[PDB]
Amino acid sequence: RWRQTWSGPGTTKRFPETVLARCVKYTEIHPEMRHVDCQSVWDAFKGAFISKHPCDITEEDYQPLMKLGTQTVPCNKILLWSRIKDLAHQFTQVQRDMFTLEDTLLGYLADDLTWCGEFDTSKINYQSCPDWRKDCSNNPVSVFWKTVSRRFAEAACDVVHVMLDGSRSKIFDKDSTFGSVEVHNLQPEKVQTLEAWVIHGGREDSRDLCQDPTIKELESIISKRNIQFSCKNIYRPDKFLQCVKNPEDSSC
Ligand SMILES: O=c1c2ncn3c2ncn1[C@@H]1O[C@H](COP(=O)(O)OP(=O)(O)OCC2O[C@@H]3[C@H](O)C2O)[C@@H](O)[C@H]1O
Repeated sequence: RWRQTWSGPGTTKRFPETVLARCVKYTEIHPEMRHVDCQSVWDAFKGAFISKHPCDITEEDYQPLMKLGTQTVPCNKILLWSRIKDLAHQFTQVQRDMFTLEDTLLGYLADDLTWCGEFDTSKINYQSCPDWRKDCSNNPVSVFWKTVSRRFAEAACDVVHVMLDGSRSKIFDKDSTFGSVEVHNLQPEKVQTLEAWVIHGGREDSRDLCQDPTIKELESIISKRNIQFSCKNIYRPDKFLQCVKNPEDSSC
């Protein structure tokens, strides 16, 4: 108890109750998910990781949950993001111009949560969970997000948008979920353009970050997939959000 088994934070307190509650809330608000049996969803979620070694999780483990979580998303209004989720969420909340993964049942259920079990016992581990870096990448949380992010990217069509954090050292990071999963799962048959919005943090007079080497890398990767690339700087994210809320404004 002075040393834990794994290097990462343990399962979020009251995990089962939280997931169940989020599912009830989601299905009450969103009419197309109004029929989903939230007990069945919890049962499937549990089944993915309980009694399993938390370094031996596979995408197959989550297939029952994926099935129950089946959901149509407007394919042309998807917003992806990397390392900038708060702005992405504040943006979509104004008038639902776009949808992030957290606007789907499954993304909503898991957002900000951590979970894992133990091999050959049905107990949730509230003490520690595997860290992706130090322990193992095939852990319940990591495998969940890769699985759901892949399916989300596969559903996209027309123009897909991505918000990137321009204050980061690597504005586009090939090791992120966006860069390692979503970019490679957009379907060129369906997706016309990927448009990146590079969000400035250098506050109030800055460079053209669409010329950043990592952005040029992203452009190259997506161009070679037969998808067009566009990029825009958002210099003042505060002004941006205000203009979204009230486009009837002088600077907007
Ligand atoms: O929606 C989430 C999400 N919500 C919560 N999380 C998500 N990860 C990926 N996604 C999807 O991938 C990207 C973001 O992942 P990232 O590039 O690793 O950013 P990031 O590096 O900010 O993501 C950190 C992060 O936070 C958890 C997940 O455990 C994880 O790796 C988005 O486009 C989403 O569609």
